[PDB]
Amino acid sequence: MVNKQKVCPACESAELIYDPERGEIVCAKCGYVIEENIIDMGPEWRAFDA
Ligand SMILES: [Zn+2]
Repeated sequence: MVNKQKVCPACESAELIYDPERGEIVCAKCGYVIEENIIDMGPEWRAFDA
C-alpha cells in the first residue's frame, strides 16, 4: 500500500471490478488483479489442532 491505492496502476484504466469468489479485485481492461486476499481474521482456515 502506497499513495491512494485505487484504479489500475498498470494500464491506466480506472475501471476495476470485484471477484467475490476469490475475494479479488481485478482490472476491467488489462485483466490485472489488484488484491486477492480481502481478509485477515482467520476463523478456521490456517493452523489445525484437535
Ligand atoms: Zn489495467
